[PDB]
Amino acid sequence: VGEALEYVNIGLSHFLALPLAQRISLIIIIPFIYNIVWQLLYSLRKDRPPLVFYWIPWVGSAVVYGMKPYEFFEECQKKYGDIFSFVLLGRVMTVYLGPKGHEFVFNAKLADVSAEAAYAHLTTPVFGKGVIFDCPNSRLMEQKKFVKGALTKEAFKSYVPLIAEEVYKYFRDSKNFRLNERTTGTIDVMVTQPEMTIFTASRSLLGKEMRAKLDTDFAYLYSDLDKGFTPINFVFPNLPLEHYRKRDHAQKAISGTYMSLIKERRKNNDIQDRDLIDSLMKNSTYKDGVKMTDQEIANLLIGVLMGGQHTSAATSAWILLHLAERPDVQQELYEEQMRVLDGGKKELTYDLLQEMPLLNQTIKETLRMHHPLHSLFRKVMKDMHVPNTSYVIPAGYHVLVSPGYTHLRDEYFPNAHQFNIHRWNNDSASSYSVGEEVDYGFGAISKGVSSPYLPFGGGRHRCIGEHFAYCQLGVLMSIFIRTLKWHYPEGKTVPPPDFTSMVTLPTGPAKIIWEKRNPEQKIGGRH
Ligand SMILES: CC[C@@H](C)n1ncn(-c2ccc(N3CCN(c4ccc(OC[C@H]5CO[C@](Cn6cncn6)(c6ccc(Cl)cc6Cl)O5)cc4)CC3)cc2)c1=O
Ligand code: HEM
Repeated sequence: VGEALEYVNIGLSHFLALPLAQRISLIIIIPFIYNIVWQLLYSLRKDRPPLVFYWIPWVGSAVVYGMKPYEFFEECQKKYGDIFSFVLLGRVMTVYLGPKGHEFVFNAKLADVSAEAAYAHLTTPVFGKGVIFDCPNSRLMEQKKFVKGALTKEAFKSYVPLIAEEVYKYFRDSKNFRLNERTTGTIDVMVTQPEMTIFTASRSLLGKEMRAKLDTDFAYLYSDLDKGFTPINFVFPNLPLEHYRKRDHAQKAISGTYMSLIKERRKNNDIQDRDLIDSLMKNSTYKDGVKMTDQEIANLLIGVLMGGQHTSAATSAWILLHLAERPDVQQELYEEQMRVLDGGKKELTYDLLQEMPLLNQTIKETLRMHHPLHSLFRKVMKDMHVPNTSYVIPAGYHVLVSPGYTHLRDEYFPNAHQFNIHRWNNDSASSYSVGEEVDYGFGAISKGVSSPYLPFGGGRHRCIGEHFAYCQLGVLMSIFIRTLKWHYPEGKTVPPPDFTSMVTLPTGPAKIIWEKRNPEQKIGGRH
């Protein structure tokens, strides 16, 4: 033994004096071997869900998960069942598939999991400090209440003509259309829909001043701010690169613009009930009496606009793309437009939108097939026992829930990969509570989150934008349908989703050909 302890020390010294051909070599093989040995040992544990095997330490299953998450989930599900873990760029993600996974993650106790700890590192640099995920959950809850206060039926009634005006202006003025000059053309929907989305959301939520800014070089700041909203920021949120500083600059410049308007509205006592800015100026005091600062108000405006931007733009792109190979659905939607709007003699209102079930069912079905967020995350803050299992998810893990995956399962939606708006006949609401409700601070929502359809998530982190999204999408698609027919270039069809971007937008270029339904129809107004 004595001799052995000596030769241990000796072996150590001979180890340190290896040629750096082998030292560099051992710098690679040692962690590689430890990783594989650690996994085999991990597999022996019965209080842990199975862990997907991976070859490269730290990286884990990043590539296959990033490129095709639903295919990844399906294969893991076949081998391991509904609960399994995988390593992702240094983190361990525990996936719980299906309605029980929805319950496990969306209805997890506040003490058990943290959304802000999963999300803040990306969003905070983009939006700014003090809001959304850069604050305690209790603060988020009331910010959602504040924002929801501008998103009432009365507001939607006033937004609908504004959104309509923006859509028509876009048809009139955008080079992508120019309907007074051209009767047919080709567009990339991932060019048109982001523009139509920011134009309509700006006009209605932010108001005319902020909409007008988008016709200036100021619009480039939004483009710059947009480039900070990228999944890689979950890993590298701050690097001394240029686009990171353009991001920081844009946030300052845009929030500064919002603050300028806010302070100006207050100076002139010009605070009314037009938009989300008026609403937050009038209603942004927390229940402990602390008021949101003008900066936090501006930051919250940025987050709300950015949130609504990507989910909605991707969704209307998908709607156009699915309908492009379905002239039968376009035809059916057009008949409904003619029926509800008296052949076009009626002006579209929010109330008439609610009487367009097939149009709303079209949005609903598109959100089924294209959940914009394929994976929602929480960081596990306290050890969690998985009910009816021996599994414990330890603090420091992340949990991953994927309702968009269940959207595409035949067991819950027959012929799930078929686009069929009629699967929602007599069920055209954006969603609803099938039972008991609870209020986390921003209104009563469904207590259960077991619905296999969950485009807007559930529990305390549930979306509050769904009715604004349907309003915006509804107005936009109503006008599209009444104005245009469209189809694919020969041999083109619905593109696959890009699962590596922030939302599951279509892989580009995603082009459709439009044609005026009334070649001679003119859009009035000056330009
Ligand atoms: C590196 C190699 C490469 C192959 N790779 N390897 C892995 N990946 C990858 C993995 C995962 C993902 N992502 C996609 C994005 N995703 C995600 C994005 C946003 C998100 O948002 C949830 C929260 C925060 O943002 C919002 C989004 N939102 C909700 N409604 C509207 N937007 C949010 C909520 C509230 C407010 Cl005010 C703003 C915002 Cl933005 O909710 C959650 C997940 C995580 C997985 C992407 C790429 C790769 O690309
Ligand atoms: C089709 C459109 C949209 C879809 C499918 C969608 C989806 C979602 C989902 C799944 C969540 C929960 C995320 C999680 O649990 O981690 C969420 C949260 C949220 N979304 Fe949306 N969203 C949409 C549009 C919007 C719009 C238009 C707005 C604002 C007007 C908005 C603002 C918010 C807010 C404030 C939250 C709460 C975040 C939290 O509490 O952590 N969303 N959304």
